[PDB]
Amino acid sequence: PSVIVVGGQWGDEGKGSIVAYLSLHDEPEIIARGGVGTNAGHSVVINGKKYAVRQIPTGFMQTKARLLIGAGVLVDPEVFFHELEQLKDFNVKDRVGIDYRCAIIEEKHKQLDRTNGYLHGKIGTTGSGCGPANADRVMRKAKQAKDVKELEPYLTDVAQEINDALDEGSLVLVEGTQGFGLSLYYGTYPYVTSKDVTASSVAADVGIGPTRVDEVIVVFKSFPTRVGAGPFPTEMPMEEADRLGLVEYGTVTGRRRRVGWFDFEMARYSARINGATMLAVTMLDKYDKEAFGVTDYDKLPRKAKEFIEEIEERVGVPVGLIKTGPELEHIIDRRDT
Amino acid sequence: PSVIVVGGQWGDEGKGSIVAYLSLHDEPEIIARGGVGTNAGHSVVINGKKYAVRQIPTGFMQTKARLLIGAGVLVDPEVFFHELEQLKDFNVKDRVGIDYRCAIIEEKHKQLDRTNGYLHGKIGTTGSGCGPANADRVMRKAKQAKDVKELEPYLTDVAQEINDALDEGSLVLVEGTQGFGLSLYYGTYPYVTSKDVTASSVAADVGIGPTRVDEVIVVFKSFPTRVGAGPFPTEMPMEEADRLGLVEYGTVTGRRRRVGWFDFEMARYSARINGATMLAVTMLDKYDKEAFGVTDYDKLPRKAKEFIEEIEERVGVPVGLIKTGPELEHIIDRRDT
Ligand SMILES: Nc1nc2c(ncn2[C@@H]2O[C@H](COP(=O)(O)OP(=O)(O)OP(=O)(O)O)[C@@H](O)[C@H]2O)c(=O)[nH]1
Ligand SMILES: Nc1nc2c(ncn2[C@@H]2O[C@H](COP(=O)(O)OP(=O)(O)OP(=O)(O)O)[C@@H](O)[C@H]2O)c(=O)[nH]1
Ligand SMILES: O=c1[nH]cnc2c1ncn2[C@@H]1O[C@H](COP(=O)(O)O)[C@@H](O)[C@H]1O
Ligand SMILES: O=c1[nH]cnc2c1ncn2[C@@H]1O[C@H](COP(=O)(O)O)[C@@H](O)[C@H]1O
Ligand SMILES: O=CN(O)CC(=O)O
Ligand SMILES: O=CN(O)CC(=O)O
Ligand SMILES: [Mg+2]
Ligand SMILES: [Mg+2]
Repeated sequence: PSVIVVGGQWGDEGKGSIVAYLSLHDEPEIIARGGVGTNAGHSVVINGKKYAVRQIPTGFMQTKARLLIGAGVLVDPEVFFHELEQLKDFNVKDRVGIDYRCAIIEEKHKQLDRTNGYLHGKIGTTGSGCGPANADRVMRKAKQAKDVKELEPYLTDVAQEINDALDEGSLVLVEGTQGFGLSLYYGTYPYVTSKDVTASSVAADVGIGPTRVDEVIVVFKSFPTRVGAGPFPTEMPMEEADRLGLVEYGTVTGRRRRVGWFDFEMARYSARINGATMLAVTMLDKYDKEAFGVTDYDKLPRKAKEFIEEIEERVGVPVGLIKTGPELEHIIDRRDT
Repeated sequence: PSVIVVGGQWGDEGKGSIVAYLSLHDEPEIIARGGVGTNAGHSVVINGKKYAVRQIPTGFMQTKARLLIGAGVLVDPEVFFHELEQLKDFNVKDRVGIDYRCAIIEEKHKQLDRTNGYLHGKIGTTGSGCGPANADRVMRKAKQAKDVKELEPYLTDVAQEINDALDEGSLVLVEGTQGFGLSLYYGTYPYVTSKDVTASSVAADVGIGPTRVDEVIVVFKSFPTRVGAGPFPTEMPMEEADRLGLVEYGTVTGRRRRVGWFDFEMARYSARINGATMLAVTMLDKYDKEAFGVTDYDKLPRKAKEFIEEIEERVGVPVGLIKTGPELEHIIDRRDT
């Protein structure tokens, strides 16, 4: 089958941790990244050890899953190589593949992203250079992965590989970056990322026609977060975030998250435009601590269950995945309901 | 259901003429149009009168239908108002709706697109300003349709309208621009347009999840064409294009189209990444003159049928629409197979 994982809020909803579980649990042949580039920080906890990737998909754990990066994604050579080293224990380097049509993040781009009054001060961007690079790509002057000789051993056709796999019945897992709220089209412009992030865009990033997409999982966290500036309707004061212990720092910039309550009307909208078939809710332990570690649905505390059900009815999409903690095992899998 | 129409070559495959037929024939409630923007020239012949639109979707013909422009599309106010005027007898002004999140083409964009040595001289672009506009949008500096007061009476939520329609069971027809060969990701970079053009991107442009897309029509012409520079594998000398009477001029720029022989390998690739369910072939009358006007498959000349069948086997997708001339009636509809 086909599964696409996207964010339903402003990113950082726990997409990495979910692609993580699905990789190990469902054993996909191919696990691919779509999204923008390296502006994303996806974290996963593996038996007490927290990892964080930006370029390589969050599934390296699967020593038997081909790891791919779609043509629509930006590639930062420095970051890609650092993560080859950072994940050597998983033999990532032998299982990885960069589409030869990917655009390249150069140091001129990182610079611009890090210095300019508008992207750095006002928006304010990540500094990954993803913004200015796509601008160069739109202007068709940026270079492609084909033109970087240090990347030649890893060059491939991700679009072909993925489609070739789908023909033989193999399972393909696709990872998107950010969340619906950061969509260049449907997000809170101009406080967004440099590209649409919805499931349709992610499919185009890896090279999959919309008809070939079987499942679309949209990830939500119990308390939505925003890094950087921009409107946040259900935003809470920072004093409350502490009290409820909702303090988190960026995985790339290291800046505080801005925390808020679950926006249901936004959730319904985000889920529907994505064409969500299944919802996934994370950090339920942060909504109610008594739900920590729980792996069966009906052993959830009651205050936790009325949250999942309130979501399921005000969004109109079943929740088939509930994460109850940082660890892999901290997950409820209601794929049979 | 849902049908998305996209190009399989380098644009100008007759997408307009096909969205045309489908609008009148199948009577869709909505007829959104994706693509990049106004850089597209879509022509249709209505009972001897040839029309050409850039902003308003082909399908204005259908007076019962709602005409929409997805948020992912660029909007040129001048062109939009000119085409409201160019098409009054169809009363487009009342049935049209622009997504309030569309980015705006300003004259600063147009000038740079027409003058700059790289975009104008090497590529060379259309001059619609779609390139620089998207660059300004990626940089999140562009204006949105909400911010243009002259556009307020036509502002709407295309994503909502389309999805609301798909819930009532209504038919939604979606029009894309260009062709696969001009895709920013998978086309002939840098000789491409400023955005991915495949069906998944087109779906994201209007606000439709990949799971909500029922049918994907990829349009091919008997002899592929290229406007502007860039690689063209099966390109013929211009002497042969006149010899075969294959001379066509740009709908927008009036530039003469480079002509070539049917590229079968590029068609299978283009069709497959698009996730094509159905093929549509136009200008069969240009491949064999004896096929002109034929509206039934049974009566096509032999040389005509071995072309359609050679396509069907070397591309691996059934051809359910065969256009045999400029007029609406000049069509073979094998959608029942
Ligand atoms: N307490 C708790 N933490 C979780 C749970 N699920 C995931 N996390 C952690 O929450 C953190 C936030 O997620 P991110 O690191 O931003 O990963 P992401 O959602 O892929 O981020 P983006 O790529 O920017 O979209 C991660 O470090 C996870 O380890 C959970 O159920 N409970
Ligand atoms: N002779 C003949 N002409 C056709 C046929 N189908 C379409 N045409 C004409 O061919 C021309 C070329 O198409 P375009 O005007 O570029 O429309 P398009 O394919 O939507 O162009 P793009 O928007 O750039 O993708 C149109 O003016 C049509 O009127 C056909 O079957 N036979
Ligand atoms: O993965 C991420 N998680 C949360 N926000 C992000 C992430 N990546 C980019 N953003 C936001 O997107 C905007 C611009 O980022 P950029 O253009 O990708 O560099 C800023 O508001 C960032 O905070
Ligand atoms: O609709 C069209 N038909 C054929 N080629 C197009 C069309 N629109 C843009 N192009 C091509 O796309 C390139 C750049 O156009 P732009 O989208 O205006 O920047 C040039 O090669 C153009 O000829
Ligand atoms: O995931 C990325 N962030 O949360 C922003 C940052 O790294 O600062
Ligand atoms: O369809 C548009 N073109 O063929 C380019 C032009 O109009 O010049
Ligand atoms: Mg993150
Ligand atoms: Mg055209």
